[PDB]
Amino acid sequence: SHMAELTPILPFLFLGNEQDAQDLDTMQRLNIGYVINVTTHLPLYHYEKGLFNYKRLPATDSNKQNLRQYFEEAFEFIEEAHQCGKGLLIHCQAGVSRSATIVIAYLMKHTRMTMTDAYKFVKGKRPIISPNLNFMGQLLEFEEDLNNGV
Ligand SMILES: CCCc1scc2c1-c1nc(SCC(=O)C(C)(C)C)ncc1CC2
Repeated sequence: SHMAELTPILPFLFLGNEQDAQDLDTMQRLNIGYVINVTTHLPLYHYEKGLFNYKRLPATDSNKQNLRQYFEEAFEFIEEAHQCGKGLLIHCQAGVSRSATIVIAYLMKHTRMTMTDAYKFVKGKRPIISPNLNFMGQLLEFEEDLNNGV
């Protein structure tokens, strides 16, 4: 059986892959009440139990997928979890390329880290991250917009 690793990037912000997202017991142990599913094809796990608030960012792992368009919507959901003292899990698939992009963007905007420091911070807690040059380029443009206040 799979040992579910729900990585706490921040005490209320967790990152995982598709198999980590299927462990209901771990999610309730960690006081998680919000889930962001960054895939088009995965089910919203545990949906039928009425335990969590869900948000789907229907993105693919392609070199042309636009994730920047979903940043603000994801940040608003994370902020709602933060304000009510609940944890939020963001997940995609094995290499966590999609979900780690949104986590890093949140750290850049709301923790005021640089892109590099945010990546290193996430990488230290979640060692296995599949690179995506397209998403990396979007984070670099996101950093410049933040540094310019746009
Ligand atoms: C976000 C900046 C990534 C940077 S800045 C300098 C390096 C890297 C880096 N990142 C990765 S994985 C991270 C991603 O690509 C996302 C999360 C977008 C999916 N693999 C290898 C390297 C080599 C060195």
